[PDB]
Amino acid sequence: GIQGLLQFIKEASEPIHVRKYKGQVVAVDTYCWLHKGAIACAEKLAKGEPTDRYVGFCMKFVNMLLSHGIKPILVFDGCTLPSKKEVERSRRERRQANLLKGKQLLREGKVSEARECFTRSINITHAMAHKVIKAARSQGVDCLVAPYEADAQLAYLNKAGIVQAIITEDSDLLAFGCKKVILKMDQFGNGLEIDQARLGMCRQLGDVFTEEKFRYMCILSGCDYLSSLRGIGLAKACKVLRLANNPDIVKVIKKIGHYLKMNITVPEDYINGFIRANNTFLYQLVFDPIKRKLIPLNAYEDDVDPETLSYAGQYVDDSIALQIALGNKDINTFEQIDDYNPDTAL
DNA sequence: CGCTAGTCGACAT
DNA sequence: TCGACTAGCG
Ligand SMILES: [Mn+2]
Ligand SMILES: [Mn+2]
Ligand code: NA
Repeated sequence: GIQGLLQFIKEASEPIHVRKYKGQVVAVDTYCWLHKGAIACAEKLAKGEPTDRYVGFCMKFVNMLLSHGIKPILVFDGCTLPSKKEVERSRRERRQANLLKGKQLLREGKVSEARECFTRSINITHAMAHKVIKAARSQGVDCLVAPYEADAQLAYLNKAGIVQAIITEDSDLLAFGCKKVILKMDQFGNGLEIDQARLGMCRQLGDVFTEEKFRYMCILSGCDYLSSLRGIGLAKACKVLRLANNPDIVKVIKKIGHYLKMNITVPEDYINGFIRANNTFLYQLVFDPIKRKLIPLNAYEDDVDPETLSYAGQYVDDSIALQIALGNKDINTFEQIDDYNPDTAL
């Protein structure tokens, strides 16, 4: 996500407990519980030996929310975004490297250092995620699979009024424009809340509290979609948007050396990547739970051409998008691996 | 001070 | 995977 963003807007945060959302709906970035639950059984998972410790880990987090009168909607990552296939492969190479080197550290004798190797090789698969789906649906807990990144799907559920808060550990939710983000929640509900309107409490943030300017700031500092220019962090990027009274962000990026008084050369392909990064934060395909239709995160503006937004995900038939979101259709093989039906009893 | 890139812990015995 | 945390550099 946006590295250093949580310490950058710490004034907007407030330690809370999940009881303040009793009787309300809260969506969950379930891949954070999946990863932390897999750390306990990272050895068996890396060895291919059967294990299901992570499911019980994810369930007590769900049972904790159900004990406090909260309706959780579990959201899971779906297809890989087209602009991150090279990134996912390079991360897969590191998982295979720490796996092979981890098995060699066991051959050498050290296990305390091999433990740190197997835990960095954890690959949360869709089969592991579907195990949590069947375990949660057996407890009457709703489950949903995002068309692509769960980051965008969560941002839609919060901005549409379906949920009022989002439990996660990732800071991309703030850049996507969420209303209430709950970070660092333990097994007991002790968390740290960040609201969107409460971003004004950050003095160093300046007038970059509006969603459009704040989204531009997160991108210029570097994100999953576009690396930052060397020497451009969160503070200097925030200074650019403060010192720039120009609404056109394109001319501002070209003058990034004028606002900061630095010799910064802006390549021409960086502008295109920025536009691709902004359109991805804005128009990434999510799944409407009510209407059951593929929609962008935000409604298409009259200036953008939706035909040139393939990097934000391509459309499929709504009947296929429904089965993918229900976890019945495999993300890879597109074959029916389940037959869940929510009608016969979001 | 700000930014880069690296280290390291998470879980739970 | 994601963050917190720090030495090193402008
Ligand atoms: Mn993310
Ligand atoms: Mn994510
Ligand atoms: Na940066």
